[PDB]
Amino acid sequence: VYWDLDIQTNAVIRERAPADHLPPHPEIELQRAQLTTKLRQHYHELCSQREGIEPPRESFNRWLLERKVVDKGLDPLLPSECDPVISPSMFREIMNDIPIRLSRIKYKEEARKLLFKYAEAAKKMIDSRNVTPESRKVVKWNVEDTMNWLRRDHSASKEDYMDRLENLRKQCGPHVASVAKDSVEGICSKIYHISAEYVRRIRQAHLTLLKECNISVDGEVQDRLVYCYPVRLSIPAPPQTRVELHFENDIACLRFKGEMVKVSRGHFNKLELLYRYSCIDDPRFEKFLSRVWCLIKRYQVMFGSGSLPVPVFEALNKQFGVTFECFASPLNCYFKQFCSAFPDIDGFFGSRGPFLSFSPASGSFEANPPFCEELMDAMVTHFEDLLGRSSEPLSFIIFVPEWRDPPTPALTRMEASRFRRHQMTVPAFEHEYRSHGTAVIFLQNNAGFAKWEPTTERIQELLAAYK
Ligand SMILES: C[n+]1cn([C@@H]2O[C@H](COP(=O)(O)OP(=O)(O)O)[C@@H](O)[C@H]2O)c2nc(N)[nH]c(=O)c21
Ligand SMILES: Nc1ncnc2c1ncn2[C@@H]1O[C@H](CSCC[C@H](N)C(=O)O)[C@@H](O)[C@H]1O
Repeated sequence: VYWDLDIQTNAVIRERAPADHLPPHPEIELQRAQLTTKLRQHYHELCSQREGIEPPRESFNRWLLERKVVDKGLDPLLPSECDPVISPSMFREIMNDIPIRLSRIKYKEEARKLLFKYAEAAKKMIDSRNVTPESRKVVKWNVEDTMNWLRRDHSASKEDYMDRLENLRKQCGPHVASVAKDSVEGICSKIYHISAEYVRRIRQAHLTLLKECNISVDGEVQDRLVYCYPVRLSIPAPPQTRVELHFENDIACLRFKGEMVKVSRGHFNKLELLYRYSCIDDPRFEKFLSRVWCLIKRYQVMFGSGSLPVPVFEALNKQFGVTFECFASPLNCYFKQFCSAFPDIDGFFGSRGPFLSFSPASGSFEANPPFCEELMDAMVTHFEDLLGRSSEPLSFIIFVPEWRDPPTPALTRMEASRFRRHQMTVPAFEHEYRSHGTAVIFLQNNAGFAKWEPTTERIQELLAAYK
C-alpha cells in the first residue's frame, strides 16, 4: 500500500479562525501557471545576459521555498513582500556557477576540457568587466599558469585534473566573486520584483472573479485545544467550472478549457478519499474536479513539470505513535493529516497549512523537509519553540541529508539541541516505484520522551523497516 488514511491524528492545536486565502479556481490557477512560466523565462534571460550562464539547476524552485520562509505577501506560490529582497539561496547558487558551471565529470578528457573552460572563462571575465588591478593580476597569473601546463605535455589522472580545477577555482573564486557580486545581486532583486508585479496581477484577477460571483471578501476568541483539522476558508468558494475527466491507461486526464493535467488513477482515488475526509463545503462533489485540476496544476507549476518508504511510516506509527507529516503534499502524504505548502488548495485534501505556521501543543510527528537550507533552519527554530512552549507530549522524528562538508545550520543545531533524545545515520538501498545516508534525529520534550521514548527495541524495529 502507498498510504494509510485510516490513522487518526494525535496532533493537538489551538482552534483556528478560518483562513483568509482567496478560494482557488482553475481560471486563476492557469494565470498563475502562465506567469510563473514567464518568470522562469525572465530568470533564464537575466542569467544569460548578465553572466552568460544557464540558471543553476533547480535554483528557481529552491528560491520559491527560501522566499516563502520570509514572504508576507498575498500569493500562495510566488513571493512579493520579502525582507531581505536579495535571496541568499539564489545568490549562493548563481555565484557557485560563475564564471562557469562545474558539470559532472566521468571521463578524464571531460575533466581536462572543464579545467580549460574554467580558465578561459575566468580570463574572458577579467578582460571584459570592471575588476581591481590586484584581482586582475591574480586571476591572470593563475589562468596563464594553467594554460601553460595544459599546452605542455603533462601527466594527470581525472582526479588530478579535478584537483587542479579545484585549486584553480580556490585561487580565482574570491576574485571572480567580487567581480560578479553586484551583478548577481541584481538578478536576485530583479526576479523578486518581477514576481511581486505578477502577484499583484493575479490578486487583482482573483478579486475581480470573486466580485463577478457576488462573493464578498470583507468578512471571535479561540480558547480551546482540539485535535487538528484541515484548514477551512472563510471566503465562500466560487461556483464549480467545467472540468472534463476521462481515463487513459490508468491515468486520470482532467481538462479545463483545453488545458490538460494528468495524475495517476491511484492518486486520483486517494484524492477522492482525502476530499471526503477533509472538505466540508461540497457534499455532492460538484467542486471536486475543479479543485483537483487546481491542485495538480499548482504542484506542476511549483516544480516545473521522494517519500519515506511505506514500511518506515508503518514503523514510525507503531513504534513511536507518529500520525502526522510536517512536510507533505496531498499527492505524497502517508497520513490524512499533514502540513503542506498550499493550504488555499490543499486544505480541501487534508492540509493543516504550512509547517512554520502550524502550532501543535501535542502529537507525534515525522518531518522530511525539502532540500532547502533556509527552510530547514527555520524548521529547527520552530521545533525548539514548540517543544519549549508545551508540557503535553510532543515528538518530532526528523530525516535530513547527511550534509557534513559543509554542514548545514539545521543539522548542526539539531545535534546541539537540549531536546535531542537519539540520532542515527541510515543508508537506504530500496526505493519504491511509482506507476550518503540520512540523518534521523529524535527531538522530544520530557512528556513526549516519557510517552514515545527511543528505546533499543523501538529503534531496532525502525531500523528493520529502513532498508
Ligand atoms: C551537497 N549539498 C547540497 N546543499 C544545498 O543544496 C543546494 C543545491 O546543491 P547542488 O550541488 O546544486 O545540488 P544537490 O543538492 O543535488 O547536490 C546548495 O546550494 C545547498 O543549499 C548542501 N548544503 C550544505 N550545507 N552542505 C552540502 O554538502 C550540501
Ligand atoms: N512550508 C511547507 N510546509 C509543509 N510542507 C512543505 C512546505 N514547503 C514545501 N513543503 C512540502 O514538503 C514536502 C517534502 S517531500 C516529503 C514527502 C513525504 N510526505 C515524507 O514525509 O516523506 C513536499 O511535498 C513539499 O511540497
